Amino acid sequence: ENYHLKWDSHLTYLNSSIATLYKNEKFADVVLYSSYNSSGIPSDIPTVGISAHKFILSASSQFFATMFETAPITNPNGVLYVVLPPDLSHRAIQILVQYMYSGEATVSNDILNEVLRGGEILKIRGLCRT
Amino acid sequence: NYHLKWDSHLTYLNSSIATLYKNEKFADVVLYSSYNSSGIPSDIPTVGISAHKFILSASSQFFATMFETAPITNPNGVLYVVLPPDLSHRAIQILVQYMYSGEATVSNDILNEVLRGGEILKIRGLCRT
Amino acid sequence: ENYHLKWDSHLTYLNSSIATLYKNEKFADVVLYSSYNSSGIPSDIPTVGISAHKFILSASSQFFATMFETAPITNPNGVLYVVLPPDLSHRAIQILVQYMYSGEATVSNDILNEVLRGGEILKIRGLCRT
Amino acid sequence: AENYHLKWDSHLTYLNSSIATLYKNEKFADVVLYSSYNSSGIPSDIPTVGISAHKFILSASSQFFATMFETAPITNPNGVLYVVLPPDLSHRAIQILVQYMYSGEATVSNDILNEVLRGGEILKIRGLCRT
Amino acid sequence: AENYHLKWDSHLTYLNSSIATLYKNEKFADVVLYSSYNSSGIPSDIPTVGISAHKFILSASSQFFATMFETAPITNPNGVLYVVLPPDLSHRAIQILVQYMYSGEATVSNDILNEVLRGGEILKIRGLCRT
Amino acid sequence: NYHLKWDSHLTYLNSSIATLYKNEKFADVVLYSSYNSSGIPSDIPTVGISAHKFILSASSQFFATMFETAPITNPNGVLYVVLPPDLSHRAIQILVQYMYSGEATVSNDILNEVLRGGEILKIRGLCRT
Repeated sequence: ENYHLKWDSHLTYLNSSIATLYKNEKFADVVLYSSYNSSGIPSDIPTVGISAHKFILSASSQFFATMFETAPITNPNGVLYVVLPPDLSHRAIQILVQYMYSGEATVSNDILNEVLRGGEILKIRGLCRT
Repeated sequence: NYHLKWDSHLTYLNSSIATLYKNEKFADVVLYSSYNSSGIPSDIPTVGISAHKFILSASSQFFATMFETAPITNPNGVLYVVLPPDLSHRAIQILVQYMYSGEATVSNDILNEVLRGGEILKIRGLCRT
Repeated sequence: ENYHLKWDSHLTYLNSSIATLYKNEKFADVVLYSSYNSSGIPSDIPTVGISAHKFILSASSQFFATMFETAPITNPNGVLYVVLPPDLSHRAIQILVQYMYSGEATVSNDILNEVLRGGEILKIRGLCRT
Repeated sequence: AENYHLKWDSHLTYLNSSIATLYKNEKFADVVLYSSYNSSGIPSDIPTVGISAHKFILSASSQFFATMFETAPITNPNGVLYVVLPPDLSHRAIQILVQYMYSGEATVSNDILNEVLRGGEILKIRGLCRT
Repeated sequence: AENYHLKWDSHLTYLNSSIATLYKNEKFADVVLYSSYNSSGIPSDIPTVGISAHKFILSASSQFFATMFETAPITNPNGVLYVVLPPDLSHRAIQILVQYMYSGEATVSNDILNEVLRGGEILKIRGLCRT
Repeated sequence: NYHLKWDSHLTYLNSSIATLYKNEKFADVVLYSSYNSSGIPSDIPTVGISAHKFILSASSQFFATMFETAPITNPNGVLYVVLPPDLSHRAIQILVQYMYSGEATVSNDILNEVLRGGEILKIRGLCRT
């Protein structure tokens, strides 16, 4: 009494499509701000806001998940701005976002030591001890 | 320099997007049907189906161009998309199931409605190219 | 003692102010994008949807009323965005709105069949076939 | 080459009937009215309760509110406007004037009529105020 | 185990100083005050200069705003909230009244004095309102 | 020319700010611990702590710069702040109580986490400059 609409290639077009959101940023709702506080206040008063998508963050990081679930919700259809621990440089946050969007990132020899710590504190899957 | 990766990103991501269909978290669009609310009685219009912009954009060329040509430039607001009358509320929900999980079991009676709607909205995998 | 007050010319002034309302656009809180997709839009410049007001829509369209009163997720305050079926062009929706505001629109015969269909789609009083 | 007046006879009656439903309902309200109560000869300002109203009706039915909402611009879609009405206006008088602009008819107790009529003169409401 | 007690007695001084500086830097402001008038009904200057203020001081000083924010029929989560005060307060008077709540002191010309006192009375502002 | 006085301004005001320590009324920023790096088995133990922007900018050189440097270009958004790894939920509440009310009593075991946080957050009376 039923037919079945299979589609083998769904996941593959989903993979290619999502990966662009690391680059075209369309439908972004989360803006991540760095707090490294490197070399004085006046250099980056308009701090560069990293664009991100809530669902990716919740999927890849437990810390973002428990946040978006239990956090006090104020604007359900407006942007959220989040500013990350001062231990994390802006390039580190960019690498982490890339890794959360591709699952596969390259990192300079002088940023790996920090990205691992960021992932551990952000409980990003693939970077947690847990 | 170092290359950082882990074994299985797509499995967890696919599992997450799978539930996103039913946990309805983070929705950004609302889908309504002009199709007959049981006909004359007007009793039961499609109250609305909440969805996610990035999925309908990724898997439907109609919805993608809709979201590109119809910008919600305000700081806040949810897109109330009213679809053509071809799409009964059953058809809309099944097609959204398909745009999420890449699969949909379909009852025989609505086959000619869903196979139609998929081409109407050009959902990849349903639409004939 | 109990007392009574009334205004005779209330109705005419009110309705005439309403007629001008969509022209001056004051207090508009709905935007009706028109996805007519004529011959295939290559994601060109935005269609510039029509401004409208919720109270008049819901007082005229039996469908817009339900859409506005019970949307599963809603914008709490301020402008709201609707995009209409591909059946209805920007000109038709523009005429179809003026009709709901003023009760009459000098529709052209050449698009009469699109306006007449559109009324049933939005179940607009005066046009709805029921 | 030809045109037609697509028209409805009962639009005016249906619409007026669908607007008189508003003030008795919170639907689509976009302004909230307050006042110094004048509850006991000396206003009681603590217990004030906002009265939801609609810009599109106040602006047409009274001139004071029109220039208010005109010259107090809406700088954000998410902005909600509250109006602190003059102290001479009690909540009940404001309660009725909120009806008067919608229903076009009101019945009042004589003990407030002399403050409600003055309120009409202040807010420059059609029918009540001179022009 | 020890329940050691922290303090620095100059804290409240710095808190007050920061609030006083808040008055003129206007950062983190979330509520904007307008003054109702027909004066701006002419092409020369239609849009009123909306005064910025902070929610927490208004409720801290004025119980009228305290209620206006504690309970209201509708509200916004995070967007700035706009209020227009009665026509009895000119822009100078409302600015002075904001200063008084913000810092507890002010200076007024005698031609400003009466209007400021009356407006503060209606706004239930501590130190001006009599009861 | 004339002058206004309100001698009870501060005392009334101070009481009306201590109260804000308890309730979200007028809250502007949310502080989240990140302390699980300490080895805690939990997934996430914390739920965002509510705070008011202007107060933290008053007491903290770290926050006072931060809320200035975070643009919040969207006027209808709100700010979530992830505090450093070293600061637990318990310790931050003591730090905020100190920030909001000028006094806090801290257990000897958390003493070296509240005091440590003070320099990490450059909160005056705990920071060394």
